[PDB]
Amino acid sequence: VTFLTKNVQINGTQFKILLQNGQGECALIALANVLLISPAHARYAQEISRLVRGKETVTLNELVQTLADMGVQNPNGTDVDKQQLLQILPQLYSGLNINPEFNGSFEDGVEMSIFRLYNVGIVHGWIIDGDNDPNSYEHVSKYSYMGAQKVLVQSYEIQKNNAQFENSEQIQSDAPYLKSFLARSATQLTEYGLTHLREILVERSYAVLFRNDHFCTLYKNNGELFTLVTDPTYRNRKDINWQSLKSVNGSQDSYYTGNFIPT
Amino acid sequence: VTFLTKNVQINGTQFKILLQNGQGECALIALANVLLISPAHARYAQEISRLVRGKETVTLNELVQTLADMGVQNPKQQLLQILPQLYSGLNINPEFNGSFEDGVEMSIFRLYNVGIVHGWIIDGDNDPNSYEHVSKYSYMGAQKVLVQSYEIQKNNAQFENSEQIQSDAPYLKSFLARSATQLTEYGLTHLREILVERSYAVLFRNDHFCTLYKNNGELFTLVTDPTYRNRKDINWQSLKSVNGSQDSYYTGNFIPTSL
Repeated sequence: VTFLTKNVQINGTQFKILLQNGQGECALIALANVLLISPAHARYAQEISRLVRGKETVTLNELVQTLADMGVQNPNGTDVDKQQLLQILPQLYSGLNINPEFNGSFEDGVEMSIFRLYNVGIVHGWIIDGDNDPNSYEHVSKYSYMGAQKVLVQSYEIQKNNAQFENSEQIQSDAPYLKSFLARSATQLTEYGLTHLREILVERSYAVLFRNDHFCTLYKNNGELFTLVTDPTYRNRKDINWQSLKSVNGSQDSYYTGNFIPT
Repeated sequence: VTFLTKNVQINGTQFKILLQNGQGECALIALANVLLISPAHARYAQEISRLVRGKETVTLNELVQTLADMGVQNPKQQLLQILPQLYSGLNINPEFNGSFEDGVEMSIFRLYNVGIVHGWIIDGDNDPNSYEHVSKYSYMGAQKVLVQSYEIQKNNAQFENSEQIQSDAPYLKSFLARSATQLTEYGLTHLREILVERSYAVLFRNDHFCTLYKNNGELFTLVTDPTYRNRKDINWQSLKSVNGSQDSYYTGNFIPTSL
């Protein structure tokens, strides 16, 4: 229930974006913000633009969903989907189904299809590099985040409470490599993954990024990555619009204005 | 499985410690290093010191285990079966109130009289609603709930705790998103308040372990990265900031390396 808007300026142009409340940005908000700000989507996003225009903050989840649902019935990929989006779109606020694979894809799921419906890219950099330990790579690259968490809980249960698991050999084989990978990828972005994001995002294009159990709007400017600042802490700071994404550990990074000048 | 050793100097005393290999620091290495360097343990630590003394790197997991097992017969050779569980740390389960769930691995810590701590702690006065949902969970219990929530959404699955699962999950997700590096502002304060001056403990953070020490009221972690094997002047990293932006390396007698 309920999102503040924020007046922002990006490369000269005025916009209103949606802010997350305190608990972490959802995929639904990141998708909405891409649609709100991405020039390539301007035509398709008239209704969501108008929704937020009249609203010195405050748009509700239900309004945002009705809106997006209307938009999606008119998608232009010619998907025959009825207003059935009303059942689905709320799941993007939750995000609990959205499941990154350690090879850089996401598990195919309804949310991925929603991102396709709106022609909004969705990416992540939580990716094991096969040029590091190849023994790790073979064990881990085939897993998703949920798949991994499942194995790890299972492994703990085997020890703690005993196994009733059919694939216990596989659980016990893979759990150590999964645990080690988690330990080397604490912020759910690897060096290799960062170089992947930088490659795969086209110049002057927007996508939704999964990182740290939440989402954000990512943008590539002059070959450098930036994430949109949706933290309501900065609602009154128009000059705080972007955070650069130049390093995994954030040591080379800082806030930037709408025109990609350091704040 | 080949842990390198490193010659270090802590507060003027020479030691050899064990370094990480390709795979993040395990609780077994962190435990071993407390046994190697901590004055309180030095009478108990003869066999482990002896093991590492002339090995210029290459201490294997099996020799370390065998040794620790010999040591543990001292304030039962099921230790051999259990100690290797410390290498991957799969059953070491921090609770979001700062404890760990009790279990065989925690009993190993008590056997060796080595403290184990973490700072992945939710601050109840900051957010009482969230606290009421999250504080009661362990990491593994949270992972279970999140995996259950996924299966509820993807597969319309049925669980016994469903109202509870679905009630707590969004708070657990939120907490995880706001504590990316498994240390909170409040937990950092907690570590600093609880660790006694000149005491060592093993710290859980980011699915791995390290040796934590307190010098003059300030926290430091032992640098076990093999990239700094040839750097006797890089021994400790300060732990003053959750995001690391205030931290730096220190010599073994707590002088900034940069200086």
